[PDB]
Amino acid sequence: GNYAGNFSGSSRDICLDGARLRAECRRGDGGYSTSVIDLNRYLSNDNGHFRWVSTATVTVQQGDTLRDIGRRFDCDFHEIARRNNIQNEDLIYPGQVLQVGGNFWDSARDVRLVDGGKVLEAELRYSGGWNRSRIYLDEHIGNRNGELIHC
Ligand SMILES: CC(=O)N[C@@H]1[C@@H](O)[C@H](O[C@@H]2O[C@H](CO)[C@@H](O[C@@H]3O[C@H](CO)[C@@H](O[C@@H]4O[C@H](CO)[C@@H](O)[C@H](O)[C@H]4NC(C)=O)[C@H](O)[C@H]3NC(C)=O)[C@H](O)[C@H]2NC(C)=O)[C@@H](CO)O[C@H]1O
Repeated sequence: GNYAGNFSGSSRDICLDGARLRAECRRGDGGYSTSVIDLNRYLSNDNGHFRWVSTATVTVQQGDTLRDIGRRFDCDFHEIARRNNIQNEDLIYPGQVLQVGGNFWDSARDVRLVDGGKVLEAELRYSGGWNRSRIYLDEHIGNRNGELIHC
């Protein structure tokens, strides 16, 4: 079915201010706002590929594996491991607090909007070089009463 975001139908002059997405957004009342959303909070660089992963923490439960958590959050468990300085990817412990999500900007270059502001593209660092990647921002960026929000 539809994307959940669809900000682009109700927004114009879509711009990037570094990792921050800015637009003139329509408000319920016929007026306009200028709103910004920090895309570095919502997009990860998943070994060379844009992935929607919200900056968050996850507490390990008994029986979890890094693969399962990888699957639950859609991301390379190898990077979860490095980012959280995990000595052995097969050893995690209940109550362990793992940082996940965001942070694409730190390993991106040539970042720009294409397709009338609907698509973000970048060269993203991977284990072996730089990969060109694009992501449809309407998937998860929405306009609620003139504010850009993740949904
Ligand atoms: C990348 C990936 O996903 N790899 C998978 C492997 O992880 C998985 O093997 C299983 O992995 C889990 C999670 O690490 C593991 O469970 C952990 O096991 C250790 C014991 O070795 C427990 O350690 C103890 O914890 C308690 C407190 O919580 C301490 O008091 C105690 O001292 C610790 N013991 C030691 C020796 O230090 C962890 O608590 C426990 N963690 C969780 C989250 O339950 C399983 O034992 C692994 N299972 C097997 C069969 O090896 C592998 C197979 O499932 O699959 C890979 O894909």
